[PDB]
Amino acid sequence: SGVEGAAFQSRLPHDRMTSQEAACFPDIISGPQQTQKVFLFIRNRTLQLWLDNPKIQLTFEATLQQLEAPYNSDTVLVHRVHSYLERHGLINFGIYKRIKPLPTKKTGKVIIIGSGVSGLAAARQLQSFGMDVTLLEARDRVGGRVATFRKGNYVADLGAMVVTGLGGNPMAVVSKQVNMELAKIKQKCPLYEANGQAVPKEKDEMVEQEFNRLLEATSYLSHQLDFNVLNNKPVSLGQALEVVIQLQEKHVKDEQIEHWKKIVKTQEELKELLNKMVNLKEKIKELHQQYKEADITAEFLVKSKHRDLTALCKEYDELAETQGKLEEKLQELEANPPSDVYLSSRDRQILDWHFANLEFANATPLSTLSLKHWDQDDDFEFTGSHLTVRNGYSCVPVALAEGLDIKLNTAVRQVRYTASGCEVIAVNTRSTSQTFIYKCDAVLCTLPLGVLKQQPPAVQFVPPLPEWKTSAVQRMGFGNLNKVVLCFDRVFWDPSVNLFGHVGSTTASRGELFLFWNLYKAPILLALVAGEAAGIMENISDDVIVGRCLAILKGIFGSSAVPQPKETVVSRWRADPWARGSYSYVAAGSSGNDYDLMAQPITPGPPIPRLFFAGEHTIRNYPATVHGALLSGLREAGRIADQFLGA
Ligand SMILES: [C]C1=C([C])[C]=C2C(=[C]1)N([C][C]([O])[C]([O])[C]([O])[C]OP([O])(=O)OP([O])(=O)O[C][C]1O[C](N3[C]=NC4=C3N=[C]N=C4[N])[C]([O])[C]1[O])C1=NC(=O)[N]C(=O)C1=N2C(=O)[C][C]C1=C(F)[C]=C(Br)C(F)=[C]1
Repeated sequence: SGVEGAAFQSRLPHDRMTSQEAACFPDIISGPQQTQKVFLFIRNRTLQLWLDNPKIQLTFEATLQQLEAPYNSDTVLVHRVHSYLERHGLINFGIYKRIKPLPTKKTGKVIIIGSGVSGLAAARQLQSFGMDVTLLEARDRVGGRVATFRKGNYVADLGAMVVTGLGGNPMAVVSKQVNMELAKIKQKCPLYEANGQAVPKEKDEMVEQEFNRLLEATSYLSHQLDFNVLNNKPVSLGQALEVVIQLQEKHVKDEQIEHWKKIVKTQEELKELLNKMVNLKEKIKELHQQYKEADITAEFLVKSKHRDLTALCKEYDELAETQGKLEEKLQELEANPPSDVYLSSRDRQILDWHFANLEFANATPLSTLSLKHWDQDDDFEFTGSHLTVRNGYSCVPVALAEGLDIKLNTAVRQVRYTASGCEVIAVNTRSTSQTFIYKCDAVLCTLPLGVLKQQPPAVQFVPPLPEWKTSAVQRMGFGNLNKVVLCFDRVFWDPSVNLFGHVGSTTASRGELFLFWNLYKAPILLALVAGEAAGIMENISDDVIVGRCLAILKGIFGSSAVPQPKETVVSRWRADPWARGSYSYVAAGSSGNDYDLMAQPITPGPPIPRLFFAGEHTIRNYPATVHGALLSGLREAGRIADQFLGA
């Protein structure tokens, strides 16, 4: 429906109040049923007015205008709902035309660390809420792990590039605001063995089906058999995968054993039978010989001896009947063996492709993932096809940055927080002699988890962060994933296909250049380096890793079809000191709860919160994404405004 759809698009149930709404509106839940229905309608229709036209600010007055009777009559409740939705960033978020220009005297001074999507989203909110906001960004650009290469007509995303579903996705709103050109990803992804041969359809299908089968087995082990802690250690997804493969190998070998036993037994029966038919030919040879040796006792003798001779033949002809029905049963058995192996050597390599794809999706080798929790975010997937940003995802943070006080080339080195306020200390990345000191009432830290894990610390906290936060930083996974960009002057691949896969020769290197993306207007390919290969490959110079791309592609389309690229780019996110990786993942021995702990603000001991945290690693239901980064900034802006302007 329509107002129904607005709730859905806001990740809210259209027909009941959430717990957050129940806290901010206790008189509503405690009150008559009909009025709680009134609340839900005001909320849904207010979301719908906004989502219908997310390019201009939706004011209280304008909401009151467009409410039909009797709703437009309950002026106070409308204001309460509008204010709540605005405060929590469910309306008037992203970038939109302000109706009321910004309050001229600010209230409260917030420093935001980092100018990625989480920091920008929070920043625009705090500025709308009337606060003095400055961002400190260490790079010479905004966007952080949204990073787009642009030169000539070439566009290519080195960080995030995929928009997941649009249903429920806040990026659907930002896309409308920023005029993002999205494009649904076509599902077809042909695979080429390491020699360049296409994987036949039967094998692509067969192997993929066994991949889905194996993964659900690990989920059955985890969530039905509690196979989660083994010998004091938490089970990794990769470890579970080796277990369920080992059992399929055992089953294959068992039916092979039973089959050899059927054969031997039937062979022994034939062996025994043929010997026994032999002794009956000897018994007939010995009676046949007495038949030519042949009076009324000799007259009756022939009848008796013919009766005798032809009865042993009826024994023998009958046995050659059983002789047939055996060597038939035998002949069929040598014809229909069960499988000799669970996975042929090529089958295994193809299967390792699908594992690599999963190491791509999680930015880490499977042996590092929590078996129990690595997909704990799946209940929150958006609906609709996934899309790529044909014009470069940077358009989002660049649009978000408009009008913000953003200080680039300004690297934070120490964050001091006390009951009386905060001081952020930064150096200029261009003249590290130059030092700045930023007094403020609160600090929002969107530093990536990779930077927080850095030992010795890139950024120092005074006082040090509490143990409960630092141990969560240490538990959580921070993965890695890299891209090679190949720009050509001509398209030599299939333009109808967005994706094709390269199947590697070994398990350990299964993620090296395993997936190619065809996303853009100019002749560009992205190749992913995933899993174990991600971090190791950063140690290869661009020229050589590109040479290896060109070799794979020349294997697939021929050596004459692949010209030398005109421009190349290679990401190295792990060695990037402003990132130290690509995104978080749920490590074995962590859980979604560490994402809540990460979001927890800090209060210096007796008191009011001072140090706040946003970023993809702080949002339990949408981690490792752009939209989760965005939602996390919006959340912290609400939390900070509640504290410094009133709830
Ligand atoms: C890297 C990457 C790649 C390569 C790819 C991708 C990605 C990544 N992803 C993820 C995203 O991107 C993320 O999450 C976001 O971006 C977030 O963000 P934040 O949180 O905001 O962070 P950043 O950006 O980084 O920011 C921060 C800042 O800070 C700064 N600094 C540092 N240090 C310092 C500073 N400042 C001052 N001082 C100092 N000291 C920096 O520089 C920055 O700026 C993604 N996502 C999405 O959504 N999509 C996509 O596509 C992506 N990608 C891939 O490809 C895949 C992934 C994924 C997907 F797709 C899906 C899903 Br469900 C998942 F999970 C994932």
